[PDB]
Amino acid sequence: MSIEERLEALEKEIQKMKDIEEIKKLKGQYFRCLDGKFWDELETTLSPNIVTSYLVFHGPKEVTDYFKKAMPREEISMHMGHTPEITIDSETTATGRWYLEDKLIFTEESKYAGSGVNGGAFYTDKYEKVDGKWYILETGYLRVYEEHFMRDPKIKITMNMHKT
Amino acid sequence: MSIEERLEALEKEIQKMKDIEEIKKLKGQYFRCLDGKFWDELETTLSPNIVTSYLVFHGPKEVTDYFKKAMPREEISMHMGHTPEITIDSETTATGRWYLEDKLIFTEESKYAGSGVNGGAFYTDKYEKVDGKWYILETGYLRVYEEHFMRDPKIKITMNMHKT
Amino acid sequence: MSIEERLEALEKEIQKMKDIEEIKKLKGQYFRCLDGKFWDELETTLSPNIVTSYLVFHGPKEVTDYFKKAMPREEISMHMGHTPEITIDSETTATGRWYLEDKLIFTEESKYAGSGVNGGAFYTDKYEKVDGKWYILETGYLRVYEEHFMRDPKIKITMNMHKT
Ligand SMILES: [Co+2]
Ligand code: NA
Repeated sequence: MSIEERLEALEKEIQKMKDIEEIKKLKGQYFRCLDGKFWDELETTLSPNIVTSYLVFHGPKEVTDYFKKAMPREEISMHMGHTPEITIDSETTATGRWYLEDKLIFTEESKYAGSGVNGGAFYTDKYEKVDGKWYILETGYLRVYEEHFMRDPKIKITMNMHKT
Repeated sequence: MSIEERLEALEKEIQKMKDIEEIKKLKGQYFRCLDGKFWDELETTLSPNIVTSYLVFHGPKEVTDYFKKAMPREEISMHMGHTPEITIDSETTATGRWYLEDKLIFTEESKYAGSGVNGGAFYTDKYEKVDGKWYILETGYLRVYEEHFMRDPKIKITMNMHKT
Repeated sequence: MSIEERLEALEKEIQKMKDIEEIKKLKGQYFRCLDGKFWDELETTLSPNIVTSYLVFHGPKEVTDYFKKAMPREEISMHMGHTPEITIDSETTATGRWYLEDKLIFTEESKYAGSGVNGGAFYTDKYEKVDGKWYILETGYLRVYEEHFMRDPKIKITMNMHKT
């Protein structure tokens, strides 16, 4: 192989590994902003082209506006992603598998106060690169399991970033 | 350093980082297929040379056949890997540390219906590259802890991919 | 762009991706040694320049000596890191976000026997590279939540690496 061919071949491989890293970083930011309810920053993770259902939502603002109502202050959520499988499909598209464990806790001001939900899911994300930045375009999952229960009322929540 | 030496040095580094990525991806696939009970695909994660104990099992089919019996429909499992430490030992061999949290739930058709098991473990995997693809060759762990208990019978399992 | 400029540009990118990988590996080692109470090896994760508060501790030994007393044999801990966001700030400095789930169990010899603590946190680490190796320089977190409770006394801990 030529000098220029080998540099070209290396340059495309480094770009692919940068894309993989940026997508993993994007997903980390997504989960942090979702659970932190940092809605302004979470909006920046979502493709401008995002359309979601689920009555559909068009664009990052409508989607993030929905999350703001579906995930109020009174719900502590943890969406914990494990062992990704990222595939770069083209220079502007990618697919990513993430193994989720999810926990929901409903605090005393919730209509569902005392409730807990635990689950797991195999998520498949689609990403796209718009104007040189990777975004989440769509998401879907296969539910592994989900459980609903009333939390032991003797559990003391001593810290909560969403409280007053 | 020469032009060709620098290209050679870069080419081996990119290969190493591709191998690391492929091994992390392999492990993600492994856990997904194990917990999903997708046994045909899980078999593809295991080296053709795999021998396991545990009375030994030889080859991917015997090993995956054992998992099929040891992890029936009635057991929801989550094997959740965290913070890997991957070391590429040679061009065809690698070692990987994974911090596991494991959960087992026994559903109502199990002989052990109502039982839960939680634990943690420091796993060390060995991988090998056979005919240009990375596989899991062997695994072992140090148990951090394990706990056994009867689940609160008021917990409603509302979703379960293994059910009818 | 020149041949030498393109090799130089590739060489700095590969170094950055090696640094990212080394830092993720460092963090894995950190959590494993912390939860394993492998204090000699955990000391090696900490920058020689580390100063901590928390009355301050100076250096890896003082810091690791504190952990040895604050995390006795009788406390099973799991510090489970998820979905990192690593940024290399310069050739010798970096920042890393890690989403933590933490669990603490107090075994029967603890003064707090039967107690459990669960939580989550958004950690931000600072790392530095001293004499060609990455270390943890400082850490801080935003607590997502924390809960305290008495464990169901019918839970049997069947395995525990910290026991006799
Ligand atoms: Co986890
Ligand atoms: Na968990």
